Amino acid sequence: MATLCLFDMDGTLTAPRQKITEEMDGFLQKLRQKTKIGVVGGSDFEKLQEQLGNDVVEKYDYVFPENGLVAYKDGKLLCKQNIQGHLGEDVIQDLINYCLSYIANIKLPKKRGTFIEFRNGMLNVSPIGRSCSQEERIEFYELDKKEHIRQKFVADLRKEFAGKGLTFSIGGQISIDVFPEGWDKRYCLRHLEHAGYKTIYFFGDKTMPGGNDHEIFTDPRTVGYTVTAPEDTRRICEGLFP
Amino acid sequence: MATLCLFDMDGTLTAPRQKITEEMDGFLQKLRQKTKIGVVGGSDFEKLQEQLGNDVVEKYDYVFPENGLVAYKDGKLLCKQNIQGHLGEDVIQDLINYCLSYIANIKLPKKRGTFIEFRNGMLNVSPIGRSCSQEERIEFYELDKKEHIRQKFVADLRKEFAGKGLTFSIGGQISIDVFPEGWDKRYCLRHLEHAGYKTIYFFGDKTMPGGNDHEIFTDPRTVGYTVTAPEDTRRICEGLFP
Ligand SMILES: [Cl-]
Ligand SMILES: [Mg+2]
Ligand SMILES: [Mg+2]
Ligand SMILES: [Mg+2]
Ligand SMILES: [Mg+2]
Ligand code: NA
Repeated sequence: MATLCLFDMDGTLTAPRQKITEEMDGFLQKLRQKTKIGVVGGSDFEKLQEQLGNDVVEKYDYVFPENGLVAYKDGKLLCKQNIQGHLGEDVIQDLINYCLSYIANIKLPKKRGTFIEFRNGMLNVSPIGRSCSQEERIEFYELDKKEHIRQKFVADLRKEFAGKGLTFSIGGQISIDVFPEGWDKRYCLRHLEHAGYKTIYFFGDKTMPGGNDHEIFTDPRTVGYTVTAPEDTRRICEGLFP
Repeated sequence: MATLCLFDMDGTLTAPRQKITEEMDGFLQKLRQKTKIGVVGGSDFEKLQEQLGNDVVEKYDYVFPENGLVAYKDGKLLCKQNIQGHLGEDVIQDLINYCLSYIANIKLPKKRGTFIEFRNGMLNVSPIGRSCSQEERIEFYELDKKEHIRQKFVADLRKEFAGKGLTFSIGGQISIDVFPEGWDKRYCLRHLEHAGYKTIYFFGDKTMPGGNDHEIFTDPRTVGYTVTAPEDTRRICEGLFP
């Protein structure tokens, strides 16, 4: 219990958007013997129960849903944080208002709804709306590649809100992610600083620079290990802890 | 000379957002020996299936999801319509653009997410955002009762879009409904015009002004009866159809 194996949820412990296989769930309780285990993902405590199980807080020594902004230690809640509590209501409104007014001046073939999805760890801004069909989603992506609308919107966002502690990125085919600096998976690491672990082994699939693991994989405080699929994840752990 | 009994769903055939009972499911099919039956509700066809059954189109002579904009008759799809097809993407965006700019200017205590929900038959525009917590809804509704934010907005919309054949009604505590004229429950009546039904009885539970049944209930093409629950719906039909 001097080590911690910090696993990522999708592409690592389960199949993307899927329920963990009973076998994998077995190996994680087998490894729990030699090291403390934990899960982190940009998924709320519910999706973590749909995929890992309602007893997720009991099957791990650390549960870090929403990249740790919501956190648990030893089955007992540790703390909770939100972008409204960090940035303040005023700045939250100044960002929303800028994005709303910006999206209103973009000429598209189609606009729909849910242009601003509010989450406790991030705002998901889409010029078309996250309620668009799949055909309409593609239409925007293809046109985005040629016209570079999302890229221009990211640039204006970084200039408007310069030195406000925010990170803007292009996310997927139609959206733009907004979150305070360091609120990626690396936020879960602040709940482990004073626990003093010799090594925190992190495990994830998006180690690519531009992925949702890169920052925690490249972070000094972790020994990153890239995994292609849950079968790979259990392999590496078999050697590290024989 | 046939007759038709048109039923609202939530609060009239089923309990709110719940599954129909078998006594009501068997009552309606017993009743089909005396008159044709149909169901109309705001929900999409998928929620109608969940609550009334998977064989819904085989059990009701008429199924009118989304207030009839999707219509089914005798188990075969009649026709489908949507706001973007009646108004056009041109105007859909003119509406969405105005509401976004407007909302970006409303000074509120808090703003969150889902400021515009796109549905096939309407747009739900909320200054605060329809993804806010209870305690947030109430905070806004209280302020709304004191500064009339939604009413000022409704009045500005009616002027900006007068002549485009739209209707701006206040809904719930935080939202403003936007739909083409006639696109309430009365819309389904068009599919029953040339049927020649001697009498079209209607049953609903929110028949007062503001309820989603008031328009179809007061429409002269219908003989309306107000119900309190599926048990009352039964009672009235036993009298009308001995
Ligand atoms: Cl929105
Ligand atoms: Mg992943
Ligand atoms: Mg590292
Ligand atoms: Mg109803
Ligand atoms: Mg009437
Ligand atoms: Na009236």
